[PDB]
Parts: sequence; C-alpha cells; structure tokens
Amino acid sequence: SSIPGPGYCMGIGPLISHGRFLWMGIGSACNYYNRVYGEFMRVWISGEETLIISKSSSMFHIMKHNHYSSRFGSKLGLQCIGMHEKGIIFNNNPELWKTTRPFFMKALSGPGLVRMVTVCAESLKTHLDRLEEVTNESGYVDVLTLLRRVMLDTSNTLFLRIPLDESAIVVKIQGYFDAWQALLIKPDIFFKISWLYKKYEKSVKDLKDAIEVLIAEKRRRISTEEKLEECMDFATELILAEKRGDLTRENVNQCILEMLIAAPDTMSVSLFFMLFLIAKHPNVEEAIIKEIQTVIGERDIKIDDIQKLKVMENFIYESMRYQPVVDLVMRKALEDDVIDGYPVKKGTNIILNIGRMHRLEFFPKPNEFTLENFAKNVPYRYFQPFGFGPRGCAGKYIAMVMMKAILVTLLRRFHVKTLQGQCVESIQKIHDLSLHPDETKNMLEMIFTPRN
Ligand code: HEM
Ligand SMILES: CCC#CCO[C@@H]1C[C@@H]2[C@H](CC[C@]3(C)C(=O)CC[C@@H]23)[C@@]2(C)C=CC(=O)C=C12
Repeated sequence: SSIPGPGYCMGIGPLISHGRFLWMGIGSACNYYNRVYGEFMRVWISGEETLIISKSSSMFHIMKHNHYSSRFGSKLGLQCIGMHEKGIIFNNNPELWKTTRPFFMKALSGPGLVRMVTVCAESLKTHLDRLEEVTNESGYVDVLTLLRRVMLDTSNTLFLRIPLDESAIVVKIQGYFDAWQALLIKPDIFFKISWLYKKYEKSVKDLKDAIEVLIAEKRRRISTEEKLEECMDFATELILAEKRGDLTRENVNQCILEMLIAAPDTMSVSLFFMLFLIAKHPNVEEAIIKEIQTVIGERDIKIDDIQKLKVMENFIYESMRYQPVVDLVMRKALEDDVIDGYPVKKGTNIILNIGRMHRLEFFPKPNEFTLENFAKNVPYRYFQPFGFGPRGCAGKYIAMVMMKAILVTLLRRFHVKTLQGQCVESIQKIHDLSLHPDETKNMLEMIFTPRN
C-alpha cells in the first residue's frame, strides 16, 4: 500500500524530524506528525525508520503477536541510566527480558494484590495524620509530593520492606526520571560533549548508590533468618534467583530499582489528574461518595469491595482516557510483517499513540470528559490504557487497585479544592516521554477541607 510521511530529503529527511522530536518533546511530536499525515505514518529518529501509529486496528495487531515484545532507544542512553539489557521497562534482550518479566508478573498479582489494597490504605492513612509535611501556611497542600511519598512507601512495604528515608528518595527518583526522559533519544553525537550530560549522569548514580545501600541490608537480613518460605517478596525472589545461577547481581539491582520508581512515577501523576477532575466536577464527586457510603459506610477498606465500586471504576478510566499520563507506548518490530495492508521491515521502531487514538475512535463524546463514554461496556480493543499481551503493563491489575484504594480512603475524609481558575486543561504540561504537569510553575497545589 506504500508509506506516508515527509519527503526523505537525501540526508535531510531524518534530520528535520529527529531534531523536531528533540525541540518539540516526543509526546507532542507524534500528536503533531499524526495530524499532518495519516494515523499511520513514518519519521526518522536517529538513522532508523520509525512508524508512528494511532489506528486502533494497527495498535491491536502490534501488542498482540509476540514478535513485537521489545522497545527501542539510544543504546548509549539506556546504558547511562542502567536499563541497557538489564531492566524490564526498557530491557530489549528478548531472552533476558523473557526470563525477568516472570518475577514482576508474579509479585504484581495473586497473593500480593490482596495485601496491596490494605497496605495502600495504610500508607495514605498514616500520611494524612501528617499534613504538617505538605501544607503551606495558607493551607495549600502540595498534592504531588504527598502522592509520591505514600506511593513509594506503598511500593516499599510491598516489594522490599526496608526502613528508608522517604523524603530524600522521592526527589532522587524524580531526578532519575528526568534523566531517563532526556537521554532516551539523544543522538550519539550528544554523548561526546561530556560537559553537556554528566549533568544527568550524576543524579543517576545519586539514586543508584542510594539504593545499593538498601539491598546491601536486605541481603544480610536474608542470610540470618526465621526459615525462608515464610514471607516471599519481590526482593527475595530475586536475590535467591541470584543465589542460584539465574540472575546477574548487576541485573537484580536494576529490577529492585525499576520496581520502586515504577509506582511513584506513574501513579502519583495520574492521581493528581484525577484529584483535579473531581474538584472541577461537582456532581461526579457526589456519585462517588454515594457509591462509597452504600458499599462501605465507615468500614475499613478490603479486597472484596473493589468490584462493587463500579462508578469510581468508571471515573478512573475516563480520567485515563481524557487526561492520560502515559499516552504513547514504544515497541519495536522483530520479524517482518504486513500490518494494516502495509509493509513493515524488522528493526523498525513503533510509537503507538494511544492518547490520540482515544479521541479518534470508539467513544461517543471524545473531546469532553464525561462518565457517559463509559455507560456502554467498553471493548478493550478500542480502549487500551495499559496495553495487553506479552509485554503489556505488568502492573495493570494491581494498579487499578491502588488507585481505587487511595482515591477512596482520601475522598472519604476530605473535600477537594482546586486553586482559583485552575482545571486540568488550564495547567501547563511537559509532553515528552510521558504527559506530566510542569513543576517549574506554581498553582499545582490544592486545599483539603474536612467532611462530616
Ligand atoms: C496507573 C498507572 C499506570 C499506567 C498508566 C501504566 C501503563 C503502562 C504502559 C502503557 C506500559 C507499556 C507496556 C505496553 O507496551 O503495553 C507499561 C509498562 C510497564 N508497567 Fe505500567 N502502568 C501503570 C502502573 C504501573 C505500576 C503501578 C507498575 C509497577 C508496580 C507498572 C509497571 C510496569 C512495568 C514494569 C512495565 C514494562 C513492562 C515490560 O515491557 O516488561 N506499571 N505500563
Ligand atoms: C513522571 C511522569 C511519568 C510517567 C510514567 O511513564 C513512564 C514511561 C513509560 C513506562 C512504560 C513504557 C512506556 C509507556 C513507553 O514505551 C514510553 C514511555 C514508557 C512507564 C509507564 C513504566 C514504569 C515507570 O516507572 C515509568 C513509566
């Protein structure tokens, strides 16, 4: 069928677009190149061809077959932040990836997914008898660093459980994400002028060295113990695999890291966006308290409830459709294929633009936020906010539980207030790797007024 996209200019074809992704910020570059040519087109990030796609048919095809379970990015960047064939999020060695994902997939379901909905209510509960840590003088709570703090402590007590410094680590993880986000597609010339990037290369070793402290401890607690099988946790499952011949110590440490940053990065920023949507929508928030009062009143939160909370479930989705945090997924092709009647060579990078695709396709009212787009049981072949298949979101299940938990235990106890004329559409956002709010502005603060 032959391929859309800007003219290849004999040397300049790539050089514009790549540069454009650089000055624009990945997120918007796709959101741009997708409107200029089709919902299926081609650009050049580095040498290699790269397809940027939003047609739900193409989407589905890619996430579904196995020959697409790999991502991409500057080898030197991934090398610099630690994920060059070591993590999972961006681990690209399909055998080495395949042998690790098990461990994540394991601890983010089944036994520990029942323990989550109760450790999630615990960490947020304890940090709410402690607003003295996040509130202005004029009573403004810095919501983000509240979430980031509890989200990480949730992550700790579930997967690692080692006494740590909450406040200190939260920033370091934030400095890490910065770097990750910078060096991901910085073309190889970048990496030569060192007085341009050790900038980041130090705030990496900053977090990395700070975690090596924790796992050194978690290791000793293992080798002097009250009989092993008692208490299996994502940490130990790994360190034990290492104490066989299954895993590099180098590789463990990056996984234990990829696990603690995982929730803070993504959850906090999503729950921020929800908390702003609740404030700006007065009637929606009622429906959620009604649903709460009905199913729970003033009982403790417990596992069995989360299916019954159907309205809030609906909310969480509609936020994620309308206001994504992750709006593009990067995959790579490993075998050649015809996809949507198109020829795709192996080694082509794919950027699936799921954030646009959510406004282009199935939904009744794509451009306004309403719980209406979710009165009609949704296909999941049309609304794919986590992904699926062999390399979809490893958390996707435990994720939707945490949100349900923290969203409830918090909306239980406080009415929320935006600041002035601020809505989620009037905040100012970076749009590079993810789509997250810009923290070089102010007005990202909120006011918590009690209930009953
Ligand atoms: C609610 C917030 C979250 C969103 C919006 C989200 C979404 C995504 C998406 C779109 C991907 C790309 C996978 C694909 O190609 O389909 C992904 C991957 C991944 N997610 Fe999440 N996720 C969330 C929460 C979490 C949590 C809480 C964890 C860990 C506790 C997590 C762990 C991971 C990991 C480890 C990967 C890489 C999987 C792999 O390729 O090996 N995610 N997530
Ligand atoms: C701080 C703002 C943010 C964020 C979340 O997005 C980040 C970046 C995500 C990554 C998963 C794979 C994604 C979706 C891509 O292929 C392109 C961007 C990638 C993800 C979701 C997984 C765990 C993690 O810890 C942080 C993130």
